[PDB]
Order: sequence, then C-alpha cells, then structure tokens
Amino acid sequence: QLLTLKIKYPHQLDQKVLEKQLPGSMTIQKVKGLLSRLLKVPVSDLLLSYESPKKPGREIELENDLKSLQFYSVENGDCLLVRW
Ligand SMILES: [Pr+3]
Ligand SMILES: [Pr+3]
Ligand SMILES: [Pr+3]
Repeated sequence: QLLTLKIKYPHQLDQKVLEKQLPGSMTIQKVKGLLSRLLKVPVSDLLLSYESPKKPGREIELENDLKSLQFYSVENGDCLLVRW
C-alpha cells in the first residue's frame, strides 16, 4: 500500500506543505534517509512525528527507526512533521 502524505517543516505555513507518496512498509530509518538527502540534514538530527485529521492537533512520535510507517498506523492523507 502507497500512502500519500503531507510533509511539514516547522517554519512552513499550513498552505505551503509538500507531499510525498511512500510505501507503508517503509521503515522510519529509510524515511529519515530520504529526508536527509533532500534537506542536507544528517539522519541522526531528524525528528519525525505525524498527525491525523481524525485527531486534529495530536502529534505521535515516529520514534523507533526499525519500525515502519504502517507499524505506527500512519494512513493516506496524514501529515508527517519533520524537525531538526
Ligand atoms: Pr495545526
Ligand atoms: Pr501544527
Ligand atoms: Pr536549533
């Protein structure tokens, strides 16, 4: 299953968020790898969380690099929040 996710950085307006299509089976390590190469920020520095429109405003940390997006129940249309 492919997830279409919004990608938000802290300084961005909600109106200017990016999107990416990612497999749900992708590990958090590999999502950080992708973001690291895009942003030129080290993998070790990235902090990822997500939010669902089902529970507006609640952030869930994507903490365990070995686990997948699916493990955390990230769904189509959710928003990945990226900090460093
Ligand atoms: Pr908000
Ligand atoms: Pr927010
Ligand atoms: Pr700082």
